[PDB]
Amino acid sequence: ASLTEIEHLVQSVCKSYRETCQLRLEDLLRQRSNIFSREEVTGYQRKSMWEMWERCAHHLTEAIQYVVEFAKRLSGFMELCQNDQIVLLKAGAMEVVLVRMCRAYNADNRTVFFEGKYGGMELFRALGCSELISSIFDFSHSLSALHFSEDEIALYTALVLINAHRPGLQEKRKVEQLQYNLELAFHHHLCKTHRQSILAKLPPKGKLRSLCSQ
Amino acid sequence: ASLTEIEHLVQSVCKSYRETCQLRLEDLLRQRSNIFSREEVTGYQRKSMWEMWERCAHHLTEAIQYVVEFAKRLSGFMELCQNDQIVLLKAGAMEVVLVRMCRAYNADNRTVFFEGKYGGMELFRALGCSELISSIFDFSHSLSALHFSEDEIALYTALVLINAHRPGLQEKRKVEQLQYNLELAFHHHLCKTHRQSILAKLPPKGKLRSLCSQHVE
Ligand SMILES: COc1nc2ccc([C@@](O)(c3cncn3C)C3CCN(C(C)=O)CC3)cc2c(Cl)c1Cc1ccc(-n2cccn2)cc1
Ligand SMILES: COc1nc2ccc([C@@](O)(c3cncn3C)C3CCN(C(C)=O)CC3)cc2c(Cl)c1Cc1ccc(-n2cccn2)cc1
Repeated sequence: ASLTEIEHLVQSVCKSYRETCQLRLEDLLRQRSNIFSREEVTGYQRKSMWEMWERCAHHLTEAIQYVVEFAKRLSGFMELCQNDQIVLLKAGAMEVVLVRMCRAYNADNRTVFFEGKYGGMELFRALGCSELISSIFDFSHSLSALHFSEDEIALYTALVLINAHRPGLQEKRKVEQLQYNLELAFHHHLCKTHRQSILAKLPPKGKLRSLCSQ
Repeated sequence: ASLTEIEHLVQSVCKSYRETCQLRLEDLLRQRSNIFSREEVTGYQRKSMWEMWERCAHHLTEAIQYVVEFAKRLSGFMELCQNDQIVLLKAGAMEVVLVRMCRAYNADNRTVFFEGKYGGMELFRALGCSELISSIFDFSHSLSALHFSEDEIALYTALVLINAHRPGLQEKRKVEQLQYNLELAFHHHLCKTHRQSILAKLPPKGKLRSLCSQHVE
């Protein structure tokens, strides 16, 4: 793996994400001044369980199909066999969406962007699982403290996705060195931007699997 | 700091540790087979409180001296001001020693290499510190479960020593610069040897410090 090749891999991943980031960051950052009123939050807390679970399920399905088109533009992901691709997505697509959701999180007032405005974890009271919504906020709070750049999110979520330890793979070691060159490109780019201080502040991926299982 | 330069950094840390590891790992596995007899274990249990904390203090001062030379061979450490070097050493050296003792530990029979042979925690009965000795054995048993390589230990102890969160540093940004590079060197090496799974199974931090507040006299 030549130096100029891993530097092209950084770019390749960084534009695959910018093309499939669903929402542009500058639109998320200028909308946090806009906040749900107390009357509007009431309207969400009054919604039934079914209606509230089904809205969020439609936003997850929408976000997951942006993650799929993010993997299908990764150089190397297309080359893997069709079974390994579905295995890597059916296990890593949900974890990528959670990492992507930190761009919509505003640590000032502890709110996330949802269906037009920014709102705290009061909106999702109708779901009946405050502890799951709470840990999603506390995880998003951790990623927001680092101020992750779009390129850092692009390379990180790629490593979340391309992991050669998922059960069910067949051409394992072909996913291994593909995972390695993404580790190479991620470690590479962090040096150029002097951002290697975030690696120790990165959550363990035991947490992400734990949240998705719930 | 390029990636090839932290490639240099990984090799330099694994070289300093090799030159300053006090006991060779292969000799510890060879000495692993020979174990204290009960007649010998009793001989230690009859020693004084003073006679037994005089030997360990000699071994702890001897082992700490190897940690100093380890740091003095890490380049980057030697170009810090001496006030920060001392501060890092008084807070770090004893905790490096606790991590290095995991190599002298045998999980098959909960024994450890001490003064010639292997012995259980009953060997240190004369100290009267049954929970400190038990906390150490509990700590080494968790580290031996990860099968630390001689290079994973080298990089982990380098991070244990180089911490910008120490009180008393004033050129603090100088330290975290060297600390951030050792973090990437640690991750970049765990990738090369397919060993990132040990990042999660590492002790929490504040766990070695809770193993060194246990130290009045
Ligand atoms: C804390 O709960 C939530 N937080 C969210 C934060 C941001 C966003 C987005 O802003 C966004 C930004 N980038 C990507 N996403 C998904 C949404 C973009 C689309 N959108 C438009 C355009 O209005 C709605 C808003 C959606 C959230 C949702 Cl649906 C939720 C709700 C939620 C419920 C359950 C889970 N779960 C169960 C198991 C594992 N996990 C996860 C989550
Ligand atoms: C369970 O207690 C101990 N375990 C030990 C395990 C191994 C070794 C070595 O094998 C070794 C290997 N690598 C490095 N070390 C230190 C010793 C090499 C030297 N040696 C030769 C050549 O015979 C004696 C053996 C020494 C131990 C000692 Cl002294 C002890 C005793 C001890 C008591 C208290 C503390 N404490 C107070 C505050 C924090 N902690 C620490 C310790």
